[PDB]
Amino acid sequence: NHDKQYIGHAGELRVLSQRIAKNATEAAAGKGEAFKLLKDARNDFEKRWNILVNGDESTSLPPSPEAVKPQMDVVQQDWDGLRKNADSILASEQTVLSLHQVASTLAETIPQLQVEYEEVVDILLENGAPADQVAVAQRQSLLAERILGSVNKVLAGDENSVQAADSFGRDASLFGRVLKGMQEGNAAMSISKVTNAEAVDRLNEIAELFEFVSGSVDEILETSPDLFQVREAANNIFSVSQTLLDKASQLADGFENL
Repeated sequence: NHDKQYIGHAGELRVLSQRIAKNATEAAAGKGEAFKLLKDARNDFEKRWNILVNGDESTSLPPSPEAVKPQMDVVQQDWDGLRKNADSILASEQTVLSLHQVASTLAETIPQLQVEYEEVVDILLENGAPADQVAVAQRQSLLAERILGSVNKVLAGDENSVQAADSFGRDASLFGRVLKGMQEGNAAMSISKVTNAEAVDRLNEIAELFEFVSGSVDEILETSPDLFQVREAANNIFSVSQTLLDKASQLADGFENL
């Protein structure tokens, strides 16, 4: 029978749109499995949609008549928006992955960079130093923690993700400035050079650790707006799919009416 094919394939397009929305909102959170499950769901949706519009050769299903053209006229308008913004998500797979990976790397480097600075502070207290140097080392210890929190704020896909990315970049710039002003002798902001030897060795370790932070600033700055766009596209997919569920229900009930 042929009508059963139309009705069942519309009822399955329902679940297809639902799973497309679910996989999109999962992949927006940096889960590489949903990134491919979404492609599978999108391809299945396109297959069923094409065999509902053009007709299936395997089952010899005739093309849909003109009596369903008005209904079928709207679902495509809700699929054109679902498919395209889906491709975008796919087109930004690896990029969105890179962030979610490199952030997960920073999440382990910034703490040890931070606490090490703490032990620098203590050194400058157990060896004697002006209060300015101790306070500046404390400012660095807290700037590192703010950088870590900024990385966490970037992994949300919100309007504050790009703000926290630029904040991360500028805080890392300030961190490098103060770090090399403490390691060497500069005249920028009255940055006194550290005289202690153990403190200087720990600062060398801190600089070798901050290497991986000062190199990933450009990557995060260049890739975080793409993550925000992926999150916005996922929200759009969810809304348009919730509407397309009702549209396809109306389509299937119009099929059952005939």
